[PDB]
Amino acid sequence: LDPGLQPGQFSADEAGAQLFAQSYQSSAEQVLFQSVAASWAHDTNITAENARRQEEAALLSQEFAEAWGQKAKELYEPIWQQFTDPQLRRIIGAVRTLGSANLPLAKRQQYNALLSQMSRIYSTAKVCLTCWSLDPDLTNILASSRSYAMLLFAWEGWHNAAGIPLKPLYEDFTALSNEAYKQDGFTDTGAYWRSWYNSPTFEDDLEHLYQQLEPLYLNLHAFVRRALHRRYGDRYINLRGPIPAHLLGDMWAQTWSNIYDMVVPFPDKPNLDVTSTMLQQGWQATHMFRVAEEFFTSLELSPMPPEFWEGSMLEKPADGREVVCHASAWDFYNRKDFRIKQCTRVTMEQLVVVHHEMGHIQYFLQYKDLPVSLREGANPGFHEAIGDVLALSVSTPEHLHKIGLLDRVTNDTESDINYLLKMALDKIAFLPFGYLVDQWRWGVFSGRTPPSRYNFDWWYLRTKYQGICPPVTRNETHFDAGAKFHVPNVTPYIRYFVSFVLQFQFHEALCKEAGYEGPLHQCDIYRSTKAGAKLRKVLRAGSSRPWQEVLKDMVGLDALDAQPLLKYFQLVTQWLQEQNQQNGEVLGWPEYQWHPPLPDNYP
Ligand SMILES: *[C@@H]1O[C@H](CO[C@@H]2O[C@@H](C)[C@@H](O)[C@@H](O)[C@@H]2O)[C@@H](O[C@@H]2O[C@H](CO)[C@@H](O[C@@H]3O[C@H](CO)[C@@H](O)[C@H](O)[C@@H]3O)[C@H](O)[C@H]2NC(C)=O)[C@H](O)[C@H]1NC(C)=O
Ligand SMILES: C[C@H](N[C@H](C(=O)O)[C@@H]1CCCN1C(=O)[C@@H](N)CC(=O)O)C(=O)N1CCC[C@H]1C(=O)O
Ligand SMILES: *[C@@H]1O[C@H](CO)[C@@H](O[C@@H]2O[C@H](CO)[C@@H](O)[C@H](O)[C@H]2NC(C)=O)[C@H](O)[C@H]1NC(C)=O
Ligand SMILES: *[C@@H]1O[C@H](CO[C@@H]2O[C@@H](C)[C@@H](O)[C@@H](O)[C@@H]2O)[C@@H](O)[C@H](O)[C@H]1NC(C)=O
Ligand SMILES: [Ca+2]
Ligand SMILES: [Cl-]
Ligand SMILES: [Zn+2]
Repeated sequence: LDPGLQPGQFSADEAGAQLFAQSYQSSAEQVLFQSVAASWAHDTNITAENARRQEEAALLSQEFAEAWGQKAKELYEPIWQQFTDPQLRRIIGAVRTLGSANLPLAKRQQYNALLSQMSRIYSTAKVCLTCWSLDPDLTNILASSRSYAMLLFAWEGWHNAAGIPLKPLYEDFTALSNEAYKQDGFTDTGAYWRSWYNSPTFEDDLEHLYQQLEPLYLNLHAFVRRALHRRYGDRYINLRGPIPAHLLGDMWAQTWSNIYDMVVPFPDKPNLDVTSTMLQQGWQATHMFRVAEEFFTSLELSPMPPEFWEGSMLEKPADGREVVCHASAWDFYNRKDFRIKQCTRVTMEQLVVVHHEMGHIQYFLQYKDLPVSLREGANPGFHEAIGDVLALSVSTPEHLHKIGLLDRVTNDTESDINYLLKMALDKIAFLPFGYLVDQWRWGVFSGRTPPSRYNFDWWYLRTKYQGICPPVTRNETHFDAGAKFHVPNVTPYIRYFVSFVLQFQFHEALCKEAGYEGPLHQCDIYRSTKAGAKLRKVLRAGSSRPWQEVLKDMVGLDALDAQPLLKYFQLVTQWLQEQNQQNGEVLGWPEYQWHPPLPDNYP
């Protein structure tokens, strides 16, 4: 560790810890910057040399974290929890958590190499017939093909190509991760991840939320299943069994927006799939990012800085480079460099992803002057919700008309049902998937799910919650959890379930602050500077205060609550129940063992 980056001495009291935290701040920004920069160089240019450089940067980060972590415990272990300054407690509490820096050198190097190899495997996997990549080739197949056989080839090809080689690395990663966090006092890595929410009843509270939401999903599922049956027939769709996992428009069946044309109940109302109009009008990636920015500035939030426009990667490179295409937002921890890396495609769903990522950037901009340990969301679900809340306003038929994507305007019951059904295909279909991913991972970290049951327990949960089945037989050579980005890239997932509930609480509060008095699902907070100011107070807080209190200041309640989501969807919830009843549907999938047959002469 360079001399300028090492911790000195400080007195063993609160006045000293304050000076300790200020000296830490200075050197942490340098160490974090070099680590984020090396990660950027690799993720926009996957090469063996760039991976080597990223591993060396990660090792330096661990050396820094150990030195300052050990100094914090040396001086403050018996007194930090009684400090008067609540922000200083949170800073010291974070610095004394070493994570992977608890491992000995040889195991640190093994850990860093596993992260690098798992990332490379996921983002360079191909399906060959001449080879298709996930983004854009396989993505476009899953969204627009209606050939059962072509969808099956793409789904099976991707899951085999990405998942099978990841499994031995993921086993080794799990054991090293658990060994590291056991030294911080956690029973396993999952217990450390859940601790970020500072709620002793976290798992029960989530289960109670899902009980309120499940009927809405069961009814959307049965309605969509019926539509698929009319197109694919009784051989490939069982009206009392799970839906084949490759027929819902998306590689993970996690958002169903791309099958809207098969389910839309009132098709002579205005056409809400505005992707065609974006194409017809010549929208490109940079248009999409500028339109998102202007929503933020309409609220008197910050524009994107020059450093963002000069540094970001907003299209997939055409120069034969391998990149990580999965969209992401970047804080370089120097209060100046902020970027997005996205292989942007011209579609309405991608316009929503652009808003999602710009919400992350806006948080970074607003909390950049806090101490580095407090530059995070009040909890991770807050960070995930910011951009989605603004996109709820952008998606409204009224707002799409204002930006030239919907010429005709209607305000009637049929048009509302169309809109709420389209929104449900995104927000309601996702809920079981958002909930189940970390149930799977918590069981792997705790040891309830050993390697011998990775795929058995994954498909148990996929069927239990989403009501889908794999369209070809799977066994424990397959590792289908690994074919989802966040698993090999070690990103937690329960934050997205939390976000999809929270964003409707945020929306209701901002709409009220803006003075809006119509139906919640027709609110558009565009140009509301009062709503902007309420949101800004959240963003500028970072993690300096307990999330329960920040939430109470914003929405008037100190807990997650499903009521605003239920209020938003109420009209289509009622309508779908009526339709399924009149159609005589069975809600659920009691033929839980059913799988579809293979196509004749496949492949
Ligand atoms: C689409 O249309 C709805 C429904 O409008 C209502 O029903 C129609 C059949 C007509 O009879 C309309 O004249 C009638 O308003 C609109 O929702 C309605 O918005 C108005 C405000 O613009 C609401 O009135 C307010 O209600 C609050 C109390 O909640 C009072 O304090 C206010 O003084 C004011 O009276 C009305 O409650 C609301 N109705 C419903 C069912 O939500 C909606 O605004 C419109 N959408 C667009 C984009 O124009
Ligand atoms: C498209 C989105 N990409 C993630 C996100 O933006 O959350 C990326 C990859 C993992 C983290 N991440 C970041 O950008 C972080 N750096 C943010 C931060 O540091 O706070 C994604 O995975 N989403 C969108 C909703 C559903 C879910 C999905 O598509 O499965
Ligand atoms: C992708 O990364 C490679 C390194 O892995 C870069 O290659 C270097 O390019 C510079 C150009 O100024 C040369 O001076 C180095 O000798 C190259 N290194 C190696 C190992 O070949 C490459 O430039 C990067 N590509 C892009 C587009 O950034
Ligand atoms: C696991 O599955 C592997 C490949 O899938 C199999 O081959 C296709 C063509 C179908 O027969 C499908 O039903 C099978 O699952 C096999 O290579 C492998 O031997 C299977 N078993 C084990 C223990 O790996
Ligand atoms: Ca981050
Ligand atoms: Cl999380
Ligand atoms: Zn996000």
